Amino acid sequence: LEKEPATLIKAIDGDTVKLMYKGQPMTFRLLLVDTPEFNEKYGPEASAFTKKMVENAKKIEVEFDKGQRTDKYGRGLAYIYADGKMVNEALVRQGLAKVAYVYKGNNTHEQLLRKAEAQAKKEKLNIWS
Ligand SMILES: Cc1cn([C@H]2C[C@H](OP(=O)(O)O)[C@@H](COP(=O)(O)O)O2)c(=O)[nH]c1=O
Ligand SMILES: [Ca+2]
Repeated sequence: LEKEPATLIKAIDGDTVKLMYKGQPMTFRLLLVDTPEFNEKYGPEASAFTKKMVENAKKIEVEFDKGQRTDKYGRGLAYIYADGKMVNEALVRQGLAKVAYVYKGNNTHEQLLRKAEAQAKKEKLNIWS
């Protein structure tokens, strides 16, 4: 997998963000995770967490996996990095997202994220508390 440049347009919620990618505005849905909706327990904290990570970054990158790059709603499906740190993994490590939506051929970082989830759960962080 390869990291590509993007720039932040706007934070949206815990697991979606609007980025400019190859010059075009696109909503990105983070692969392999599920954050609570804003209206649910931990939803504001997830949204806040992702917002801070992407707004504070000097460099945002997008990494597509091997499979589908857009979902049925036209959202980009990617791993998102903020100054070299993966947002997807960070949310899971903090107990602000569950590993989820693991579909064959877009699951390169699955074991990495499951390892983060285990550690979040062992710590009883946030959704695991
Ligand atoms: C993460 C992800 C979501 N989706 C679709 C499946 C779910 O469809 P349904 O909307 O039909 O439930 C939805 C969940 O996204 P949200 O968690 O953003 O709601 O997005 C994918 O098709 N591939 C993916 O990799
Ligand atoms: Ca969600």
